[PDB]
Amino acid sequence: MIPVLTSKKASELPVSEVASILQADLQNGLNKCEVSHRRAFHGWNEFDLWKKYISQFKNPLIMLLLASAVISVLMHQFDDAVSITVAILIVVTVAFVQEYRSEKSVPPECHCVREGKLEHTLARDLVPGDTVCLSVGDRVPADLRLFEAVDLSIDESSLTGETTPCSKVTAPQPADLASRSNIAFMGTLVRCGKAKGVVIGTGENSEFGEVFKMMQAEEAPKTPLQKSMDLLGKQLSFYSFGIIGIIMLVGWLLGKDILEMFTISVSLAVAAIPEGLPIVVTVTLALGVMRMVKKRAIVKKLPIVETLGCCNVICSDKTGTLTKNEMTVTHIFTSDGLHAEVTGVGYNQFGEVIVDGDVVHGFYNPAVSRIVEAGCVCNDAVIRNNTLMGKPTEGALIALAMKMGLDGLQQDYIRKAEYPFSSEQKWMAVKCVHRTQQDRPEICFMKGAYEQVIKYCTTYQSKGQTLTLTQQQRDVYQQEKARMGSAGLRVLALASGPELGQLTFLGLVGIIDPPRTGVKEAVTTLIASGVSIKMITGDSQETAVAIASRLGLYSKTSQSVSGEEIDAMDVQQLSQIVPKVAVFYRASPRHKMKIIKSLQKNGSVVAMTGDGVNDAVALKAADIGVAMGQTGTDVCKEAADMILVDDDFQTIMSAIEEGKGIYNNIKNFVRFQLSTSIAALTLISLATLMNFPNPLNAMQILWINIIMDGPPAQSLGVEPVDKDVIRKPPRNWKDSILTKNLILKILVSSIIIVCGTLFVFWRELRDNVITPRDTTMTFTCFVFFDMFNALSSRSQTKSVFEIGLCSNRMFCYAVLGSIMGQLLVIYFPPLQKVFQTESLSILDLLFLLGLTSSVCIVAEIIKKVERSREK
Ligand code: BEF
Ligand SMILES: [Mg+2]
Repeated sequence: MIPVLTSKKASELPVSEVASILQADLQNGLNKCEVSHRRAFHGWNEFDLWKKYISQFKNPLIMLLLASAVISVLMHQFDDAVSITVAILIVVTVAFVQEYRSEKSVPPECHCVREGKLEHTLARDLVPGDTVCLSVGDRVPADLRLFEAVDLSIDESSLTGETTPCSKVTAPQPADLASRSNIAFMGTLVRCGKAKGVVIGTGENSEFGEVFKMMQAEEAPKTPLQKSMDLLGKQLSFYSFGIIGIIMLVGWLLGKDILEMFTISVSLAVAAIPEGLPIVVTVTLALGVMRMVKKRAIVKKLPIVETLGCCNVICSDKTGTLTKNEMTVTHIFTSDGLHAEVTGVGYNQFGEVIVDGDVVHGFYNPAVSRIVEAGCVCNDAVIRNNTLMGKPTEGALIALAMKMGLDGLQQDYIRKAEYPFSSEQKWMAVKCVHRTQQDRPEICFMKGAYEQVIKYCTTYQSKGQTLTLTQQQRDVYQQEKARMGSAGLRVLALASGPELGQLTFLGLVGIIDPPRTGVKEAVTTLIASGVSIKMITGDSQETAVAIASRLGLYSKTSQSVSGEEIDAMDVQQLSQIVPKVAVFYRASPRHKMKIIKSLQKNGSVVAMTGDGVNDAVALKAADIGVAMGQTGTDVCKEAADMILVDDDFQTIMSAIEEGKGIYNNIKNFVRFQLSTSIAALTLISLATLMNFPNPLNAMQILWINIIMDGPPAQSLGVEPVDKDVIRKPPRNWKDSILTKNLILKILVSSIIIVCGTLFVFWRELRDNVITPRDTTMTFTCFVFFDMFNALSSRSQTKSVFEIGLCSNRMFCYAVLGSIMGQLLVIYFPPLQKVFQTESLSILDLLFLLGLTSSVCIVAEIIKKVERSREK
């Protein structure tokens, strides 16, 4: 049996040994029967509801409602039983919708050596021991041990975050993911020419497979909003059970009938549970998701919308999220001395070259145009549809030529002698003849490292004429090279001439992987907002520090910690060091997970914005998983909870503001609904205690909570948010929703509603027996109390006149609909039969409005008193 070798094991053993265990053929390939057998055993080269709905019934509130329903059906109360059943079904469905995570969001074509080469093959068809070829712009299909690689470099930015392509060698290594120069791992593009290797791993055994297993092992933390709502539900369950028990035992001591106490406990348990709260919360979160979808962000779970409003730390993958991952020629330094700055980011025509504050196009400036032409002519990389097929620096030079408008200069020259780029050579030289005139002499264009180019150059150009090189000019060029190096740029020396050793030094170009457009401004805004932004990447110290300094995360006195130090550091000292530092470099996926888990240990709500495979574990471990919509890999977008469609960081600020507004609205309607529930519970308890018959039954309580107080609460959940709410710093997730002031307001509203409703109920009670007039008076009084409480519950600080009655059109429509429904209940004969109510005179309605305005008046009085006291 032919086992799969671990990448480290394959790198350690020589080529012959690897082929011996893998039982491979270096030249001929694999027999069809052997491929079929290994595919049958190992499998293809790929990797990857009812119980969720049932689990909602485990909630204690749902259990209490089921107990109420079964007690109701034991007696002959069919209406209460069916109403409570419908309420339970609706609550369970909306809870399942809230907890449901959406998963709605060609195989790599690899030419392996199957039978005499030239086999088109597919990514899936590979089996261990297969020999697969590689070329430029070809993604690596599976982890292959490179047994033949001539001038090979591979871009592992997605896999490991290393910007520079990794040079690949065939000889076994004496001994890290990057240190294994022999192996070429799955999912990494090949920049350089050619390679061939034996497929050591297929499926779960690839590096993608190891990171996927790490991701699956991890469990995503629960959102702060979900924790707060679970705590609130536990508090409500304890309160309801305690109140029901105390009332039951007290009344039994008083001597009330057992059947009467059961038929009253049904109403008590229905009232004490706010049924509309989960529905309203789910609807609010769904509207937030829709708004984010409008704002170029796809949220995969409803509670995630509020989560970015509570985040304290935002982490970031440097390569591909903060930086475009596309090299750009930022700076040009002419040999004469002219300084030019180049805008634009990536491989595209957008942007322009600015010289001394003046935009230069075409051949306006002969020196910079000549430098651009020299860079563009001696290139192999070609850009199609803003995608690069070739070296990154050559693509950057092509993009610069595109910006200058000289992209049609590669066609004017045809190569005669080409000198390939080599690791020891460090310079590329090409001779061309101008197409229009063959009589023109041979002209050689060369580029590469400054040292070699200036060694092969003996003259330099200035003001349209050639001058002999001197020591002073070489010193100036060296100083400019040092200045560019200190700024994080990569320096290439461009030169042209008639033959090697007689070139005219043209200038220098500074190439850097630049931050994405608008990332700097968004980072500054987020830092000013109170969020501490950290950078976690697997790249080198120099590149990470340069990018961090450009974005502003890094200062002279700031500190940076490698991944190896993190591994060596103990849990405690890691917990003290991680908050201090802001840049982490050479961080493996396990190290990124360690960093985020140590941040979460201190209590911070961590959000990471990565795009690579190495960020999948970190994204799942993070409280918010943000991924780039376009550049993000399949695994990273699988581990994310929100994806930025346009790869814009302003979407992060929009999400933060939306989360803050959603939480504020949630607080408002939670206050309203708990006030209503406590008022109903207290009214029923007081009526039962003093021998009054129960004023409200299960059907009426459910009607009030859902039909009448539903639309007003789903209008309070969409109330426009004040600027001061979203301008506040991120809150502490340990804080509860029910503040002391909120509880005070809820108790005041409950007391007033109880007093008014009990007064009406007792006044209309003729001979301690409920008459339909009493039923309709109590029902309408409670509904009007609820409408006025909803009106006064729009904001905790701003008075309604300050806000405006007609500011929220949805609220006005919901209130009008509720009033029309109540009028139908008290006037429509079928509804009168259903609810055992009666028609009411206009004077009674006026009296009810006057009595029910007291809760609003007291609420605004308390608001004014609080405002005066705050000053
Ligand atoms: F892509 Be990141 F730099 F890990
Ligand atoms: Mg990345």
